[PDB]
Amino acid sequence: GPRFLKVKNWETDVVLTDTLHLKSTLETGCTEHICMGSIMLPTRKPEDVRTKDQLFPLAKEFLDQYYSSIKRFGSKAHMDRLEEVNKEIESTSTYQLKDTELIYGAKHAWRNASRCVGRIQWSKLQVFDARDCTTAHGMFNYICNHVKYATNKGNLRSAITIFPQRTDGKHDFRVWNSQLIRYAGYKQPDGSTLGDPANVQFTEICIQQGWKAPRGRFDVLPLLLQANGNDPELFQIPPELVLEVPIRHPKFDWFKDLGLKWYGLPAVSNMLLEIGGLEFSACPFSGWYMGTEIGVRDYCDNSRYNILEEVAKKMDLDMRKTSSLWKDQALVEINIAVLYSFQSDKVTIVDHHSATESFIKHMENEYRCRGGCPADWVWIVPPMSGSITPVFHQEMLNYRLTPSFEYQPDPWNTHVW
Amino acid sequence: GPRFLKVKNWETDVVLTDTLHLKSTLETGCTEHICMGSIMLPTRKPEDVRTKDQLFPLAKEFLDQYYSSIKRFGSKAHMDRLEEVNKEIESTSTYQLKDTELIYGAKHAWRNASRCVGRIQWSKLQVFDARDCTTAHGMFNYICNHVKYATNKGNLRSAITIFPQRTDGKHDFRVWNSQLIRYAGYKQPDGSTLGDPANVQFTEICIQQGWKAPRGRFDVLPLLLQANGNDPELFQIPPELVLEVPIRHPKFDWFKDLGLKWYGLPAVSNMLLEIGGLEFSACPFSGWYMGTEIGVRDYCDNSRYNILEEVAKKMDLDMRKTSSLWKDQALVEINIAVLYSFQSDKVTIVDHHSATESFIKHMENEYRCRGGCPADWVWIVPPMSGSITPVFHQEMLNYRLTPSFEYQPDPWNTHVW
Ligand code: HEM
Ligand code: HEM
Ligand SMILES: C[C@H](O)[C@H](O)[C@H]1CNc2nc(N)[nH]c(=O)c2N1
Ligand SMILES: C[C@H](O)[C@H](O)[C@H]1CNc2nc(N)[nH]c(=O)c2N1
Ligand SMILES: [Zn+2]
Repeated sequence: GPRFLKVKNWETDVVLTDTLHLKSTLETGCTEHICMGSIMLPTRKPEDVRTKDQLFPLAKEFLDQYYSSIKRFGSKAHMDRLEEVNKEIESTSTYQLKDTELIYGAKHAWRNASRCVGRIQWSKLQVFDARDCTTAHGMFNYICNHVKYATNKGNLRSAITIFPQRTDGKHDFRVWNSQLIRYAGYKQPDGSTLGDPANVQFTEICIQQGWKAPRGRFDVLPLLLQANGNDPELFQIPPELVLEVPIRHPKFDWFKDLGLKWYGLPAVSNMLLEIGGLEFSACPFSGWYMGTEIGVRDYCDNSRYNILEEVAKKMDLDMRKTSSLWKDQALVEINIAVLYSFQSDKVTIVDHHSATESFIKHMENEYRCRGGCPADWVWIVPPMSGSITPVFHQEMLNYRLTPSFEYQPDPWNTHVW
Repeated sequence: GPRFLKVKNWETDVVLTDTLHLKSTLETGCTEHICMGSIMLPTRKPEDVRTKDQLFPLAKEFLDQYYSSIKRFGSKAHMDRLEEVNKEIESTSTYQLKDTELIYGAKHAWRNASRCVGRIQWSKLQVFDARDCTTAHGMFNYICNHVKYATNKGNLRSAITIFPQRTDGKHDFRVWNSQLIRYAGYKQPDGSTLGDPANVQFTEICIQQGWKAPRGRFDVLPLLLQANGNDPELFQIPPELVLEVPIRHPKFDWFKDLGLKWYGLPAVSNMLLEIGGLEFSACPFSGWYMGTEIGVRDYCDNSRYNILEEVAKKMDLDMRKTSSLWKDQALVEINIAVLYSFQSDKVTIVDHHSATESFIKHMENEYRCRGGCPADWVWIVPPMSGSITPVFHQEMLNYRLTPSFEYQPDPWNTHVW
């Protein structure tokens, strides 16, 4: 309250002192009188994007941070690089990051992702430099290697692939897909929706672009890639590269008849990675699933597959009134299966209990070595059984540190010719 | 973003415009660069409490609000009351609220409780004026009537009992208990803890004050009441007034052997109610339980009864690794029983599904008639199955409106003689 902020865990009484929040460079969207802590989404006006004049301050901020990290703040190399980048900016209206800085930048962007519970792994990130890429077909190749390297035959590995930074002319690179691997969604005029409802619009775009949709329940969508600002091009991901897992239950043999399956590689590909002021509008990244993402959100959200109803009658659950908590029951079994299935097929996965416990272990390490750890409680607490996971009882300070990942508008909303 | 704030429901796409946040008078604890949205707890320095000079502005703020509510802002009655209260304050260094203002004040304090999911009922509040009370025995009688009126033989009714306001000498009134009805907690030097661990310290205080503890698992604690600032006095609540419910399962007949029971009346009694600047440090209030409060928090929290383990072996659940989600399974059954039991015993209760659905219906009504509804997502989303309740997907603006309920320090931490 007075000087430095404290966070307490109401299950263990542990109190931690936070000093890192003072490093905040971005705004939370909150004010002294309002809290937007549960708000999902808290170009430009002058130029189409950032400006050469405002770039160097942001570059200096990162470099200074960078050289401090390696304990060489104010050294020749540090002072030299600074002048060096100052020159590049004046000359070209931008600058290129060294390989080592790009790696530090990406890892720390992950370390600063307040909404990610899997941050105990932030330092094992494998960075793939795709800054020399120039065409969509080029992007496709870099993405295929990512998936193959990341999937690693079920023994998942964290990785991110960074494409060319945004500029002032050559346009930018974008993976139009929200995730590298996702299923299509079809809406019959019958009101019903075959597949993922969250992907209906994107699917419609793929079909208008020539995609010959198979009209199935679990049809993997084709990559829609944009390079150097040109029209996006369709690419089928090599099915041989897409590791999938059929969902069965370790007790209910009737579960398999639901005909459920999910892909093992979660790869977010619509976010923007910012480092030293440079904007990488194409930086697909991936780690591994936490069971609830699939069992709860993907399968049970009313707006998603919404299979609770279907899974309810199968169990013969009392669906007269919610008081029977049939929904709650159907929910647990679905998540037991998802975890059981992945673990049988030897595909990397983590249950919400081990995941949250690890995040807690991470928070403490960070408070000890870094003086804090920005965390978004609303995103960190699992979408089920929140109360019985260690993070529900953990107070969390949320703030924006840089480098960082950010949201960006969907490209099809402003693409031409 | 630009002018007025918007909130969107990501499950229905519904977007609501919030204008009520501009009515914020208190601070959230958040800044443009930090979010304390998950912080539990975000006297005085000069005087022991508030001051006569700062009281009239706060009184005027409330009265103005009050007369606006009844559509008579700026009328004779309004202007007269204002001058009238201005006089009382100068003369006595405080003022007395009219009955009608106290009622409006208490109902709106509830309407403004951002952390309460049961707010669709805010207008049916029954206010019991206990401002003439002067002694602890007097408090005991007012509390017994509250419980009896509130319990209503299982057909619960919302109510609050307001004791004398804080002053500058005659000291203040406090119900030392966190809740009117709660169970004791005993800590054997064997490390084990019989009863509610959250009540161990309070229990120890009751015993030092003369309470002859029965040393049982579900021993209702004696009321510890403080009046006019005197030492607190012990009172046994009439067992005949304490409605209890034995916990059984509608399917698992072995559940009853766990020997579980809980009380049907949840009554918070350690909060402070502030209206027009007046502070009521003793205002026990009550409504009815939402199943999860008991089934999840009271029974399953590691720091509470923590009966998951015990309930695990009974079910013969696979407790080799959390991946089996045995905890999650034990959790659902426990909550099915709690709800089943209360509904069998005809004691009012609400499941998290109907509760959250009603809160959503309430938010929309408020946005329509009041222009908004402050809500604390972190408290509104249930401690289990969050994702499948409508509120998980509902963005919520949090802000502090007055009148309101506030936290206060525990009295035993500063009581003398
Ligand atoms: C190693 C395994 C990892 C696990 C288990 C993990 C887990 C999670 C979970 C459960 C979420 C919630 C996503 C949602 O609800 O939509 C999340 C969010 C996020 N994770 Fe991690 N993560 C991992 C790897 C990664 C990697 C490789 C990066 C980047 C280097 C990263 C960046 C983020 C970001 C930025 C978000 C926010 C996404 C958004 O706001 O849409 N994560 N993560
Ligand atoms: C009519 C039935 C009601 C229901 C179902 C209901 C439900 C809830 C729930 C589930 C919580 C969470 C408590 C916790 O997790 O500790 C809560 C908090 C709260 N409710 Fe309500 N409530 C009701 C009546 C009342 C009444 C009568 C008042 C006052 C007039 C009120 C004031 C509050 C306040 C101030 C909190 C916050 C308590 C704290 O921060 O410790 N509620 N309520
Ligand atoms: C740390 C965190 O704020 C704390 O555990 C909160 C979370 N949400 C809650 N929500 C409700 N209804 N009740 C609580 O006691 C809590 N505890
Ligand atoms: C409205 C609210 O912010 C939204 O539903 C949030 C809540 N918490 C979440 N948490 C995670 N991990 N992922 C999500 O998509 C969400 N959705
Ligand atoms: Zn906030």
